[PDB]
Amino acid sequence: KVYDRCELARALKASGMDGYAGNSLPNWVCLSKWESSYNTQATNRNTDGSTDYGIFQINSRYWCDDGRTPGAKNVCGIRCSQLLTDDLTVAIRCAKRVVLDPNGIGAWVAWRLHCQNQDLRSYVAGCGV
Ligand SMILES: CC(=O)N[C@H]1[C@H](O[C@H]2C[C@@H](C(=O)NCCS(=O)(=O)O)N[C@@H]2CO)O[C@H](CO)[C@@H](OS(=O)(=O)O)[C@@H]1O
Repeated sequence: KVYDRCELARALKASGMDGYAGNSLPNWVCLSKWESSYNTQATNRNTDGSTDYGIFQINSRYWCDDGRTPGAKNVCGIRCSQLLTDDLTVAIRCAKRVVLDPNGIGAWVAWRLHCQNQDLRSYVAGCGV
């Protein structure tokens, strides 16, 4: 599904992402925007054999199993295909596990590049959340 920015802002706020491990909502909307353009079916293969999956572009080397990644760990305990559904439940549960690591939200390249140190007001503007 391709989410509308406010539509996504409301689903994330409903699922407890606002303030999760100290990451305010706008951080989460900004990274989804730059990482997948809000598309849950986004896939991106990497030079190394892994693939990025979903709205948060979660990587198959460490978090999910796609059956074709060399030395994969599957920390979230899921098939990567579950990260591609219109229903964000599993993606959110795994994004939540990813930010508990020491690198926090800096695990996301697109957050580091387009959101870190920015004015993210605009990503939740007009959502009434
Ligand atoms: C969310 C998540 O899975 N984050 C992980 C991040 O995943 C990236 C790769 C990038 C990708 O686009 N890489 C480009 C490489 S290539 O295409 O040039 O091959 N798109 C994904 C999201 O930003 O990869 C790591 C290792 O570099 C991990 O850090 S870590 O140190 O925990 O493991 C983080 O776990």
